[PDB]
Amino acid sequence: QLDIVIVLDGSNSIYPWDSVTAFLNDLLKRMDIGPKQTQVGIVQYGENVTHEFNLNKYSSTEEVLVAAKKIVQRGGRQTMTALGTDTARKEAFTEARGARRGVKKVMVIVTDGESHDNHRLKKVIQDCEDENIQRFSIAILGSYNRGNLSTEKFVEEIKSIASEPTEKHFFNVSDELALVTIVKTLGERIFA
Ligand SMILES: [Mg+2]
Repeated sequence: QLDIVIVLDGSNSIYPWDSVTAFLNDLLKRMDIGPKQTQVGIVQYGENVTHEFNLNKYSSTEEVLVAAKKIVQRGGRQTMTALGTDTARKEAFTEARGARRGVKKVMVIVTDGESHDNHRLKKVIQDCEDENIQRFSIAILGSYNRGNLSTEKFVEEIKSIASEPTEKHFFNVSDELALVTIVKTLGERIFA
């Protein structure tokens, strides 16, 4: 059984959002969701954080897909990935929000920018390590490539968020429309 929390960058740079909800749909529909099966919560972050829904809010896959399709982009000029990730760790993965005792914890972090808080990342990721939270991280290079931005540090930061081995837990996605192409591999790895 798996408790999976998706930590979704909602910043304005990500476009179109339909591509993100398509990714969520395609990923989640492959799961058997339920109190004795897989649970999913989703946290959206930008400049702040929102719990879109709790791990124990929904008891079927069909419910989660309907909820997923309805997540709206909250925007943000900046990217508080350390805040989003840390909020997933200490709020989303609590029994109060449906986390199940003794069940494995998996975080899937999806982002298209370097965080403002880079600084607190080392510590947040260390607490995740301490708490055995397996992390998959997905860097979307679309907005950066579209602004002729250097993606080197960006990719390094997101790689650094993923669990080792990096080549299993980190995904470099060129652009938003390409997000749906990783779903099979992402799913296979999460449920290895
Ligand atoms: Mg962004």
